[PDB]
This record gives sequence, structure tokens and C-alpha cells, in this order.
Amino acid sequence: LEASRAFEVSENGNLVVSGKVYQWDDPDPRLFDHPESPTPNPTEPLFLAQAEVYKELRLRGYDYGPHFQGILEASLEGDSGRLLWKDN
Amino acid sequence: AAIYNIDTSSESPDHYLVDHTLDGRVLFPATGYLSIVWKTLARALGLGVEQLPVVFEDVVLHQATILPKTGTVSLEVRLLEASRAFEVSENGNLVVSGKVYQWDDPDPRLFDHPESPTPNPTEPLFLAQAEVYKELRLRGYDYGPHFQGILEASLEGDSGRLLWKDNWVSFMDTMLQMSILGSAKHGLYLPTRVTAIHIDPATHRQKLYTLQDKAQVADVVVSRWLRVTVAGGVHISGLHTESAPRRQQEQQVPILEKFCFTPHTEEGCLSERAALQEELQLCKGLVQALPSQQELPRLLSAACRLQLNGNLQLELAQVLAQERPKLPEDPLLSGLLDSPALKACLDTAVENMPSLKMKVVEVLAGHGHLYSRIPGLLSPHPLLQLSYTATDRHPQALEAAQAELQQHDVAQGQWDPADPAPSALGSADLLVCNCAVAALGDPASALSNMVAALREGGFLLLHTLLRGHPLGDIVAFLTSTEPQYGQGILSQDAWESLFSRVSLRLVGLKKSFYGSTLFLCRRPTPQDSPIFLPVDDTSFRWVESLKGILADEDSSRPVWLKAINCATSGVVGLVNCLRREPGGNRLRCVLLSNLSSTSHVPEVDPGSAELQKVLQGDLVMNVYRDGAWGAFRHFLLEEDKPEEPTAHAFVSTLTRGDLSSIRWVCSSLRHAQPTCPGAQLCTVYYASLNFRDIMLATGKLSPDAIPGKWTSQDSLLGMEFSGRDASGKRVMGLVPAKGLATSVLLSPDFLWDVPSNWTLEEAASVPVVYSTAYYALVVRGRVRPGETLLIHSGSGGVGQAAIAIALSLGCRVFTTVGSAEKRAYLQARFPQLDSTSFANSRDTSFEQHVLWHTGGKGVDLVLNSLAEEKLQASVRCLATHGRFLEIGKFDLSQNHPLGMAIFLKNVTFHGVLLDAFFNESSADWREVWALVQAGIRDGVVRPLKCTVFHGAQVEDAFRYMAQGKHIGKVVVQVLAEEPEAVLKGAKPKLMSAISKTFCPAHKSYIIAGGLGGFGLELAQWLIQRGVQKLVLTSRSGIRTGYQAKQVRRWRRQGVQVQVSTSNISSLEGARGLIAEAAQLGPVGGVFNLAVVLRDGLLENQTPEFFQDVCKPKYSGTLNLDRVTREACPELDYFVVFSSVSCGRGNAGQSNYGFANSAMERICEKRRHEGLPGLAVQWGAIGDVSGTLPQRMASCLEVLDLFLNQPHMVLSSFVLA
Amino acid sequence: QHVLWHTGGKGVDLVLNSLAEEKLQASVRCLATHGRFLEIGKFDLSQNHPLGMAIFLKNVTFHGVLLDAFFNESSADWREVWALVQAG
Repeated sequence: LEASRAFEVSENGNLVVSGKVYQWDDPDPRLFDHPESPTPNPTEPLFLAQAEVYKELRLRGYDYGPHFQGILEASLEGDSGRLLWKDN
Repeated sequence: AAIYNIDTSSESPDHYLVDHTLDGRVLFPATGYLSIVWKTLARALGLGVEQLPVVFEDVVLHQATILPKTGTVSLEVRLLEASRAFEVSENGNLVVSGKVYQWDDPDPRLFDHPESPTPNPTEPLFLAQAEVYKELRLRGYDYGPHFQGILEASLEGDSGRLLWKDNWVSFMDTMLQMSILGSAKHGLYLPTRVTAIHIDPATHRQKLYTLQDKAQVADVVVSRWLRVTVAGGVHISGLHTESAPRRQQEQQVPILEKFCFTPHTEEGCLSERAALQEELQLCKGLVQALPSQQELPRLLSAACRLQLNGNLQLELAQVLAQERPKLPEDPLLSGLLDSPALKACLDTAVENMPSLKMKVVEVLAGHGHLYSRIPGLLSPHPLLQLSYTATDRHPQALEAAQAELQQHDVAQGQWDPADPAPSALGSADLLVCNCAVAALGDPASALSNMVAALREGGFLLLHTLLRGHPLGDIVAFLTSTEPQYGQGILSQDAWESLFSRVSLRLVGLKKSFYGSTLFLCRRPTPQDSPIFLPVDDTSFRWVESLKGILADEDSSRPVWLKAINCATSGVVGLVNCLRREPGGNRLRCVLLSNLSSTSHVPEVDPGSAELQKVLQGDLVMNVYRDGAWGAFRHFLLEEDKPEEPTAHAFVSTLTRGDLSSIRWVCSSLRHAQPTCPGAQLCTVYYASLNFRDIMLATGKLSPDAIPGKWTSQDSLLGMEFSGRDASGKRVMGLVPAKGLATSVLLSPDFLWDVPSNWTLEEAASVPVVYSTAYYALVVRGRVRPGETLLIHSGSGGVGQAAIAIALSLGCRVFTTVGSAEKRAYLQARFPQLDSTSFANSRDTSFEQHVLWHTGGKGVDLVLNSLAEEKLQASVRCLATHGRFLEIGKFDLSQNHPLGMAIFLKNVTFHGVLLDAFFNESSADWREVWALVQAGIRDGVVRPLKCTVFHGAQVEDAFRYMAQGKHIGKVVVQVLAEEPEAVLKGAKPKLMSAISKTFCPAHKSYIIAGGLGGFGLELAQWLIQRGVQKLVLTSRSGIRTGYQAKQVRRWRRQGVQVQVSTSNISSLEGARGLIAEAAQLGPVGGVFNLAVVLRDGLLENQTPEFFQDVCKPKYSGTLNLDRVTREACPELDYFVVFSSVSCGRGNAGQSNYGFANSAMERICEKRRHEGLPGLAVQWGAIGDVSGTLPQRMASCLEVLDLFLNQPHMVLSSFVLA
Repeated sequence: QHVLWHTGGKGVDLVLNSLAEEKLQASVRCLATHGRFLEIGKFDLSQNHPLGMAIFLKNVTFHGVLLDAFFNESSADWREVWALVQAG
């Protein structure tokens, strides 16, 4: 509904998702600058490799397969990491 | 994506939408959106509209679409079946949105009329269709026949009966009209939101029933307690209407006028003016012994400087800026032409001619230039059609200014007065020369040729300078090179002699103080034996003789109606009406209307030379008043609004939404009728300007939006003030409105005492801001020490007050500001604040700031005043157990959504509004009063920065406030502060303001024929001025729904409305009526709107008709006059309503015109003795002769103006 | 309708609401000026249903009440309710 800028995803006449979507008239790169970490902890001697992080996730109940394993690393506290990019 | 094209062309089926006109423009019905959405849904589901019961929810209209006079507009409808939502768009713009879905199981019980909350006393009186739509028009709705669907409605507006023409839009719009009818809020209100609408065609068909006539109807019930309207198979709940701007452009512009006697000959007309005297003084000085922008002094300076004496003729006649034809522009040379004398002579000429058309030609228009001044003066006359033309000495003359001729219907000509006029001009109706500046070729030839060119009985108007006078001598010394111009100046006796030589008769002569004259002579007519028919006799039996006399259509002898025994005889109004009827050419009048007994009374016997003189004149009107012969004339009224000194004034906007119209106007507090125990009048020294005042002045906020019962016409500017109580004590107050004035009446509970240290200038800024801050924080939020707050717009007054309150308790405060200078100001004013306590209000960045510096917990109390995106951002800053204090209006007014997730965190959302206190809950207001007093005595409350504007510069104050750069508060210095602490002389200094008419509350007022429609809205207008004691008269009493509705409405408001049913025609009845009014209180004013009219040409009329027509007006005015002169000591208003029929004349209303004119005569007689009196002449009243009907609002504004004006008779009308 | 009829169309001061969905909206319409809405329910709050803010035009306070908040965090606000219950 472009006039009211609202969308709706319907599966066989039954709603699934709803919200508002519109074009970003004046994009600003400043929004994507990384906010400072509340806890400095500059050392970070250790980190969770991909295998360890997904072991934790599966222990909790998430069973992501290879195509959705995108975390190459993540700090122990879990506030920063590196995400793989594969055009998806 | 259904698309519907709305075409209003007569061929289109949607032609009926032309009848849905509101505020003078065609708007699409609010029910049309529902209809088109319903049709779209039915098409989508594959069913028909008559087989699809539908339900609407959360309907909101975002804008109103205006159907153009020509062309079409496209509306697009989109449905989202999953979420049961719809959207109507126009050119890609949101118009209407909501929810629509099918009603699975219709419930006929929903359409049973609810229990009558209203009492149902089975009254016999009910509103009819005409009365209902009359009320709607008066409120501002102009529905046409297709949307006129209410057959009848109850007085209160709870139940009615609606037609059904197989059109859903009309039916639902009629339902909405019924809903709006009962509301007591005056103004144009339009639907904006609806909570739920249920429609069920099956039950609709079951409910419909037919009267004895084949028309189908359906009962309608409206319940205000339950907020529901049910009619047939339609059910509307939760209707919401918001005030429209109501501003209509190209409004009627009445031609206001005065009606005063004007003697035929008068001298020294311009003696009043002062600039003319100065110009004459300058001119005489420069000629002594033989320096301004004016042409004549410039010419004298040229004659002097070039040579002191013995100037060459060539240079003086040829010196630069003295050759250009600027001579008429000299104020001395154009005095009379600017004066009303020109209008007087032109009107006298227009009166005396059979044809309604005029053929006037101007000779020597190259220099006189009257062509640019004469046509306009005759615009007021409605039906007069004019043929004007200019004739010049040579075509080269006045070829320029042709464009000025083009705009008018003025032809070109090449007549020279020296020789006879060409056949093209022929027998002209009027000749205008303007010899004052133009040069006459020769008196004898010019006059002979003109009088030859003028039809028999025609009029010739000449403007020239009189010889022997100073100005004539001055011009004679100059312009010697133009012997023709020298021939253009002669002695007045010489002019009189010349007129006789051309067998021309001078009927009028207006002469100025400096020799300028405006001659008006008419060509004689073949003298014939006249007819002397007296009319002074009562019983109107003379009408039979006049009818018999006028029967002889073949006869051409003139008829001279004679009235020499009553100054109140209205023959003047009689002759005008007849002259538009067949045989009216012969009519001519004679009236003797001396206003003072001591005045001489001449004899008009045929032997008497005076009657011979007036007969020779042959003017239609011959009125004798205090040793003079003249006739009544119309004059345009001075445009300036009268002003008088006063000690009570309020600032008001004469035109809504135009800050340039702000001016002082006299206040009703003059009488102190509002003044009373539990209240007290306090002088005002300073008044503060808030945002709401600016909104009202700019027109963005309607008067109704202010809580409380407010009159339709009133100034609601001002909420704070600081001044001295009646006992001299220095106080500061807080009022719902009317604070911005020189005196305010308020309860003693809304006043504080200004400490000794403070100053009244400072005290003008504390009340509202600190009251709202203390309320919002302590009383509602219940702020405790050590909490964290978020105060938006710290630089604003409310924000500053909140910061001062919070810092005292020792709370951490985050504030948002919009600029660096404001941040610096707040840092300077509050040393406690630190650099980690300011954010940016103009952006949503403050959300991250507060969350970061609060460690992710947020704040406990938020004082929000920002917009929708800002508001949503702020709600995310609340912490557990938070409190959201909202003081704005936009999100609340627009009804924007709010998520309930915040509630899962304990949190309390507060809608703060201080306005509720003024009208109600004064007891809970004492808590805030005590808090503010405690703050004052504890030092927490400090005055804000003030920018002072004097009283005269109030407009500049509004401008500066509108700009928005101010830090602090803007105050208006109504009166300066004396050094003393307590002053007994608290009387405000006298100030000049526009004059308004307010009536004391302890006086009785009478409206003869009040039940009649002009009388009913006159009564309502008076009540708005606070009459509180009213007596209305009528022969048959109350016999209509509208009258009963208005009477009970007024009684509910506490007015003592009395219906007398005593005829004013009989003296005993008038005395009884006056006695009855005295019971309520001393008579204040008596208005005579009684009228009984009986139309017809003079042949049809009979003495009985004349007696009947003049019974309520002529006799009634006399008996009301004498009974009020003996029984009405404190009376200050004695108004009577004449009509344009008199003065202007109207075919077939001789008796009406006579009655009105005789009415005006008595009104004039009263004013000469100093007693009150006023006759207002009206063209045509709209809501209740070549002039459009005048709307009631304009009529009442004009009437308000007239009452104050000093004249005795006035008029108003709107041209076609 | 019952409330708006027997209350003279003014409504009620306090509304102790535990219903949800449509019935919740009806209760809001029953509020009077200066009314208080105590929302002890937990369904619409969890689902985050829309709430029209036009109700705030009339002085109205919307309360979200949860007793369990006292247990997790110790505070002296509970002593007030304890004293009230003991006095009762």
C-alpha cells in the first residue's frame, strides 16, 4: 500500500508479516559507524571460533546448517565479531 | 485497485454531489468514501451491495477533497483482505483509511432504538425541513435539495424522520446532519474519525415505511449518552467532528451609507478642512506686492523667482511643471469635486428624470478629467444604467487616458461648445463641463449650444471659479496668454444674468469658502396646470383621490402631493415608490418637516410666492427644514471605525488570521455586570503572550478549541498577567482567557502575591509555566529525590520551570536543546548542569545519549512536548516504573497509535492538561496553588527572561513571538509600574479603543416583533452582549418549532425571556408593554421590527391596506415613542428598522415605503432633542431590487457599527 | 452501553481491566474525564496491540500494573502494600 507505506505477506489468504517499508530518501553513512563498546577490554586474548560458537548455539537449540554459519569469530561476551559475506 | 471517477456534470449520475456545499465550496461527502469502499469490497467478493452487510472500524479521513466546478477527480481504492484494511488515494495522496470487513452474522437487535436518555414529554412543537436547514445554514451548512433529507426533528435534536430516495450517501449524510444538529457548539464542524459503522440492507428494507404520500421514510434516533446514531439499517458509533477553518473568501462588501438632509444651496462647504486654508494662505502671500508641491503655489513661485515683478507672459505661461495639465490636481482647484457636493448635485439630477437610463456627455474632458470621477459616484445606485461620453476641443486633446476611458463605458467625441452639438449626441441627459480648469470658448455660444443640446427638462452641471473672490483674482493675474480661460471666469451675478439670457433655471448652487462654485441649472419644461392633492389627512382616504387622478393615463398634468400639517408625514418614501410604477412621472412632492417648534413655518398657498418658486424649480423632492429648501441625499459613510476613550479594553483581531488587524477594542467590563462576589476586578500592568495566543491570532486554532463556554464573537487572548488588585496590592494571576487587556475579572483563588523583591515585569512570566510544571511533575508524576528526568525543550518556559523544580529536589536532569546559544544560556542559568546533560531536540539523537549515559536503564520521568517521531523515540527512553508526562496536543489530537508493550514494563502514561482546572476541579487546583506559593517563598521559583513591548506595539509583539528566536517570555507593558507598594488609585489610565456595544445586565430590553426571524437573531446577538432581561412581542405568540427552540435555549442559559402579545399600535398596549418590561428591570432599549406588508400597484391599493401596513410601524413607533419618552428614563437605545424601499424606491410597495419614511421622520425628530434614536435601512436579509441578499453575520456586524455612529439614519446593501 | 447509561454518559473514574482483544477497547471508551485505567491483563501487552492516544485528550492515566516486579528487586515500595494489607 504505497500511499500509506505498509506491506503485508500473506500465505494462502492468511497474514504472516506486516509493517511499514519505504525508500530511504537521504541515506547517511554516519548511522553505520560502530558505537563504542561500554566495556573496553582492549586485550581480548581469546575469542570464540566458528565451531565453538555454533556448538553453543546447538546446545541452546539452534541447528543452523553450513549455509547459515556466518560467524567467523565473536568475543567471549558476545558483543563483536566478524560476519562472512556470500552475496546472500 | 478500483478507480472511481467523480463527474458533477448534469449528465453524470453523480450530479447530485453539487448539493453538498459546505463553506461555499463543494466537498466530497464523508459517506461517499464509505460507499465507494463498500462497492469495491462487494466487487472483490463477487456479491452485490444490497446483499453485503458491511462493518467499518477506525475510519479516519486525512484530508478533504474538493470537487472542481468543471473536470473530474479520480479516487483509487485498495483493499488488503488479510489485515482487513483499506486505503483511498487521490493523485497518490492518502485520503481515507480504516478497516472494512463482511458482517458474518447480522444481529437485528443492534438496530432497535436505544432507551430515550432524553425526556419525551410528547410536546406538540417540532422542527420542519425548512426550519432544520435554516438552522444548518445559520451554522454554516449549505446543503441543496438532494442532501435535504430531514423531514422533521425534535427540538433538542434527539429523534427525527429521514427520507429514503435509494441513495446511501444521502441517507448517511442525513444521519450525520442529525448528529450535528443537536450539538450546541456553534461553527462548521466536519467529520474526521468514526469508531464503527454497521450496515445491513435487509433490516434497512424491513424498517422502511411509507407515509400517506408515496415518499419513503425511516425513523432516526440519536443518543448522546451512548454516542450512537441509528436510522433504519445503519448504525454509527463514536463519530468525531473537528472544527473547520470556516474562513470564506470574497465575502459580501456592504455599501454603507448615511441619509441626511442637504439644502439645495450652500456656501463655504470646504470651511471644515485645514489644508485648504493653508494653501489659500500660501497663495495669497506669494501674490503680496505683486514653495510647496502643490501646482498653484509652484506656479506662483515660478512667477516670482524668474522675475519679482513684470514677468514675461511667455515664461509664466510656459515654465516647466507649470505647462503640464496639473492645475486640477491642485487641492484648491479640486476641493468641491472631492467634497460630497458633487455627489449631492449628481444625485439631485438622477432623481429628476423619467427614464431609468442616463445619457451624460462631458465637454472639454481633456482638462476637466471628470470622466475619471463621475462614473464611480453613481455605482451605489443598483438599477441605474448610464451612458457616458467625453467630448473635447480637438481629438489630439485627451487621446492619452483612453485606457481609463476603456475600463469604463465612456465613448469618444469631438464636440466643440462653440458650435452646436452634432446629431450623434443629440438630446443629452446631462452635460458636465468643468470650466474650473478647462477654458470656455465663449459664454454665449457655449451656453446656447449646450441648452440646445439638452433635452427639455434636462440638467446642466458646470464647475467654474467665481470672479471677485481671491482665487479668481489670483488666477486672473496669471494665465493671461490664454484668453479663452479668461473668458471662463465671471462674477456670480454675471453667471445669473447669463443663465436668464439662455432661459436656463438654476436649481442648486454649492459654493466653497474660497470662491469655488458648482452650478446646477436645469432646462425649463412646458408649464402646465398642476394638481394639488393634500395628503396630511389621517385615515388614508386621500389615497382614493390619488388613484382616481392617476387613472387618467392620457392626462399629462403634473401632480403635486402636499403635506403641510405633519413633520412626520412620510410622503418622501411614497413618491419614490410610485415613480417606478406607471404614471409616476407626473408625481411631485411638497413636505414641511421643521424639527424645532421655534422654526418658522412658511405658507405654500398657490398665491404665495414660495410655492411659485418651488414649482418653477420642478424638482421632484421639495422638503423644507429650518428655513431651507432641499432633499434628502445618500452619502458614503466614513470608513474609519469609531474610537472613544475608555479604561477597559481588550486586544482582538478584527479579521481572523491577520496579525495586522490587531487593535484595542472596548471591553464589557466597563459595566462591571460580570463583576460580583467570589470575583474581583484587577488592573493589569503586564500581560504575557503564550503559544496558544499566537495560534489563535494566526488562525491555526479555532476559538471552540478552548475549553469552556465562549461566545462566538470574543477575544480569548491572554492567560497570564501581573497587576494591582482593587485594593492596590501587587498580585499575579492566571485566567482561562481575556488576560491580555486593561482589566481582568477572576476568582480570588487564581491570584498570588508578588514578593517585595520581584518586579511586576518579572511576575508576568511565573504563573502559567510554573503552574504547569509543578502540576505535571509533583501532582501527577510524583517525582521523588534522586530520580532521573528527561525534560524536552529546556529553553522553553515550561522546560525551564521543570528544570528549576527538579534541580531543587536533587535530580539528574537530561535536557534537549535546539542550538548552541540555548545550551550556553541554560548552562549559565543552571550551574548544576554538566556537559553530559544536553542533547539535540531537532533530531532523534537524544535517545542514544540518554540510554548511554544512564547505563541502559533509561529515565524515570519524561516531560514530552515533541512530535510523533520524537514522541515514539522518547517512549523508548522510559525505564522500569517509568512515567510519561505528555503536554503536547498534535499526537493526541490526530489519534496516533501507541504500543501497549511499554505497559508490560510497569509504566504510567499521563495526559496532562491544565485547562481542565479553569472550568472544573477548583478544589484540586488549590494543591497546585499551594505548591506554587511554597516555591515562591522557598526561592525555587524564579522569574524568566522578559522582552517588553509597549501597548501600542502589540502587533510587533505578536510578530516577534511568531519568529521563534526568543529565549524566555514575551510580555506586553499595558501600564507602567509606580514606585509605590500599595496604591488606592488603581484606575487604569484612559485609552482609546474601537467602540463595541455591550449592554448592562440589570436593564430590560424590548424587541417588538421579536419572534419574527430578523428579531430572533437580533435577540441572540443582544444576548451575546449580556442582556439577561428580554421582552419579545408578537400577535400570535410562539407557534413554530424554531421559535420555541430558541426561547427554551435562552431560558436554559438563565435569560428571562418574556412573550407579551400586546399590540404597540394602541397607546394602551404600548404602555402595558413598557410596564411589563419595567418589572424585570428599567427599560434599556426598544427595537421596532414589527412589519405587516401588503403588496400591489397603487391601482389595487385601498385605504384599509394603507392603515394595516402603517399600523405597526407608523402608529406603533409614535406610541412606543411617547410611552418611552414618559416611561423610559435610563433608555439608551431606540432603534427601528426601515427598508431600502424608502430612499431608493421599489415598484409596488408604496405603503411600505410611506410607513418606513414616516418612521425615519420620528427617529430624526428624537435625536435633535438628544434622546436616542436610529433608523437602519436594509436591502434584503439572506439567511432568514438589484441587490443581493445580505448575510446575517454581515448584517449584524454592520448593525454593530451603526449603533455607535452619531447619525440618525443609515443604510446598507450589496450590489448585484 | 450499561455503564454509559447508568453513569449519565460521564463514564467511570477507575477501570480494573483483565479482559483483552476487543473488550479492552470497550473499557477505554467507558473512562470519564480524569479517569485512571489499571491494566492488570497481560495478553494485549505481550502482543503489543495498538492503543489510540486520543483518550489522553481527556485527562487520563494509563497504568500497567505488575505485582511480580517487587520480588525480583527488593525495595521499600512493598512495605506500603504490606502495611495496607495488614491494616485491612
